[PDB]
Amino acid sequence: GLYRKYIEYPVLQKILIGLILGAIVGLILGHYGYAHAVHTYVKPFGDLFVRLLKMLVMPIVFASLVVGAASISPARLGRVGVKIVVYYLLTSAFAVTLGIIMARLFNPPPLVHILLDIVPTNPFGALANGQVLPTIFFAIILGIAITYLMNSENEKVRKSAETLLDAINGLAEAMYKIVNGVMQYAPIGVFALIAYVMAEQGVHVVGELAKVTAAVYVGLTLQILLVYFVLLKIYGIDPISFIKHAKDAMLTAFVTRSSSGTLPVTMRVAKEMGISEGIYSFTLPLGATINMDGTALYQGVCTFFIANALGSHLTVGQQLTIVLTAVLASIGTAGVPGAGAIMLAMVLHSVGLPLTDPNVAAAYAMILGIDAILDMGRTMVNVTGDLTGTAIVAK
Repeated sequence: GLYRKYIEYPVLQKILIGLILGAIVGLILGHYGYAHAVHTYVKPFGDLFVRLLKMLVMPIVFASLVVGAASISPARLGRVGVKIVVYYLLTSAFAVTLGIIMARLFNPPPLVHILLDIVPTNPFGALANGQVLPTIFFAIILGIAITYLMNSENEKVRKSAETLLDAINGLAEAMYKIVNGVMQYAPIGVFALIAYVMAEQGVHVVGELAKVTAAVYVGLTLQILLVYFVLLKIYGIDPISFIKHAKDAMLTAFVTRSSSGTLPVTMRVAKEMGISEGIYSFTLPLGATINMDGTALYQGVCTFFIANALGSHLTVGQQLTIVLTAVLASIGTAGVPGAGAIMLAMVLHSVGLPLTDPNVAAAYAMILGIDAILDMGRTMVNVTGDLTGTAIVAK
């Protein structure tokens, strides 16, 4: 009987309630100790929530995009596709610079093979692995191809092509339903996921990591205010009215680390925003993973912090390449929870700073201990930027 009441409670309110209690609970153990106990008996629940969010990304990014690409004419897709990718590149070019500026203000493979990897040598192999970006390419290519079949004069081809789209569309609908199911468990997951971090971050609240959080989070505010809002004003969409509609998406996106997990509610927001279907149904699932604004800002500051942690000095040009390559090296894969920590890992690997070195591990471990809330904000801009991009693309 109680379970029925729990589910009937609005999901977003549960999401916030779990967050507040978890942070309060975690900070209590920060002073009472038992940081090991929470990491043992509480964190696994958070890990399960993270695992669930990671699961959603691959089926959604494939099935949703195939439906989205195949649901509109290829000509319109090209117009929208070019517009949306250009939008992210501009904003990411802003986020990458914005993070570098905030990094110093607070002071806490070649290009081609990266591009060639957009074309999977085995589409099934791409799906089997977590290679989100090439899976997007195959999805759109498959989606566009289906439309050409649906217009084919051959009756058998049209019927067979239609059935394939329906099967994939059913998968896309099912995953959205699974997302709603996951969101019901999110309040339990979020509470545990934030309780652990706030337990062993209960100390150092005003340390260097605090400035790292300040550099990022205030960086997010500027990202929203100085990039999204200005862009919305330039295109004639009242940012205040827009963000009012996006309140549900931002909060669900903010607390739930995954942009994909908040995708169905993000689509719901777009519908209420008046954006024509077939534009938000495609850009948003793409945006959940292709968006680079949050990760670039995250790496701009966090990477700078690591450099100082090892007593190194990064000139602006050198730092620009480090963060820019990380962004380029992960044009996708931005929808998984805790992307920054995972994405920062290879940045250290790319440089001669393997995790084997205790100093690198120690400095990185400190970042990992804070990634829980640092990445929480990251999804806020990531799921706000794609909302902006969807709005701007919709004109």
